[PDB]
Order: sequence, then C-alpha cells, then structure tokens
Amino acid sequence: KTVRWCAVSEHEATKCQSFRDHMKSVIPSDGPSVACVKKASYLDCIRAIAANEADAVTLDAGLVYDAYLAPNNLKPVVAEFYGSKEDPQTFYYAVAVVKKDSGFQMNQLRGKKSCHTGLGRSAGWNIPIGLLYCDLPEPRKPLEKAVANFFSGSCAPCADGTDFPQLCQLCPGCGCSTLNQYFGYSGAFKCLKDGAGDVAFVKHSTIFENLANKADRDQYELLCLDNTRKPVDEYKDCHLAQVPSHTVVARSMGGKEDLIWELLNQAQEHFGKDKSKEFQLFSSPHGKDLLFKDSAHGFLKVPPRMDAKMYLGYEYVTAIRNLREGTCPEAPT
Repeated sequence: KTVRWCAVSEHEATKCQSFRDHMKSVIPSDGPSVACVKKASYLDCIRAIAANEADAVTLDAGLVYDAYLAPNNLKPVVAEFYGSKEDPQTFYYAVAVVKKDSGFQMNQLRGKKSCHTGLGRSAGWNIPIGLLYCDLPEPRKPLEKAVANFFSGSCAPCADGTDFPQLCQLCPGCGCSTLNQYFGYSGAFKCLKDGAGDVAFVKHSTIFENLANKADRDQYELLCLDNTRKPVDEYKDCHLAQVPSHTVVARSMGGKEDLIWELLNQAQEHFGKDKSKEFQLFSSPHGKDLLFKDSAHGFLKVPPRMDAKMYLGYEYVTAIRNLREGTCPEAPT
C-alpha cells in the first residue's frame, strides 16, 4: 500500500517526489511507497489527513496537539530521534533553572525577575506562562500585560517593550536576535548566571551546554512542579513539562501507522544518516528542514495506541490550553 506524504510548500513538495522516486530505484515493488501531496499549511495538511487525502505530516509538538483535536483527530505515530543511536532522545525537558538557596518555589515566582528565551518559544514562554497562567493577575488579556504584571521585570526577547517595557527591564530593547546577549536558550541562561534575573526558563541540557563543571552546575537548582527544588541533575524528576521534538502523525482510525513506520525505517536504512550520497532523507539541496529536520538521526516507532494528550503530557496540554482557551476555572469554596 502507498503512503501519501503531505508537504506544506514547493521545496518540501520536490523533496517528497525526490523521496518517492528514490525508494523506487532501491526498493522492491511489494514494498511500501510514497505519494506526494501539497497543501497550503501545517493545518491544511492536518485536515487533508483527517479527510483521507494524505497520510502523514511531521509536526512540532504544538501542532501535534491541534492535529489531535476534533474534528481532525490525528494520533502521533512515528517519532524523529536525535543525539546518538544508543541513547537517542526524541523529547527534551522544559525546565526552570534558579539559584541554589535563592528561596522560593514554583508557587512563588510572583515578584521575581524572569529570564526567557523568546516570546512565543515553547520552553521559554509557552510552557512556563501557560502553567502559571491562573496566577497572572487578571486582566489576563493581553498576556504580555499580565506577565509584565507578575514578575518585577523580565527579559522577553520579541516582547512589546513599548506597551510593556517592563518585559525588557532585564534586557532593554527586547532584541529578538542574538545581538541581544540575553536572547535565546543560552542568553536566557546567562541572564541567570549574571544574576540579571531570578529564574531562567530553558530546556534541560542548557545548563550542561553552558557550564562545563559539576562544581558550578552544583551551584544551581531546578524548580520542581511540586513546590520543591531538586538539583540540576534531576530534571527528569523535576521539569515543567515533557516535549517531543518532531512527530509524524497519521489518522487515529485508518491511520496506516503499520505502513508508515515501515516506509520510514526502510528509508532510514537506505536513505538515512549517511547511508549514501545520492539523496538524503535529512537534507536537501532544495532548502533546510524540508519534511524531516536535518538534525534528525532516524526514526522511533511510538507507543502503540497512545494519543497526543498522553504523548505530550499533562503539563504541556495544561499550558497550551490555558494559553489558548485562557480560562482559569472557578474553585471549591
């Protein structure tokens, strides 16, 4: 049976046809094959898949969630792995690095100074805010408003530092570029190192990539979700949420997960990470990151029948929800 791969552009459309043709030249007729389909956008793809016109798209976590909602109802089926092949990571933890003994837990950020990677970025803004959401002072609209009104200043690269200058206190000008030394994953970490902030919202490996010695990383801690703080080495049992990088999705009912996975692993075997020079599953002279990320090392089948909510995780889903639906429920008394 064939697999109809959805592409969200012409550079992606070409790589797909080139990805199709390729399998042909090397795989036997009895084998799984690729059909190419072009839609205007991630979502269209998510819909053309729902409506049985395409079979798979690869999405970032955020779109994994939408792709699942009704009436698109798409499940995550094949994960894209990075790192090695022995200890291959497919997710990345989103954490909240602070300073050893800086006294305060997750339920105490109000008033403190925050260091983010980018307004809009998942681990730096999307997750930490979503979770905290119902603590940002109403009016919670706009969001740039309420967050400027919760931390006694921050650095939110790409924030409306004009209408909310507060947010650029720790990095004036709100430079949405590396020119801003506090910009991004490592900048946001430094914003903490210099003590320019109180909390630095980053991904787990960040501290490891920014301090080469235990003795110094020993000087930092992580804000566990349970009003506790564990050492930097324990992000797995102390992280704000769990996030899978890229994910091929298929329909829940109908799916083709059997065949997709097949066509993928066969393709990584032939066309994978340096298995030839005559085409490249993770690279294209047509542009960077078309179809599958160029950083990817291959693929991992995901847990049989597991839906986006369990795949993404309680925290992420809670965050995205709050950010989207923006409604803190009423309570007990």
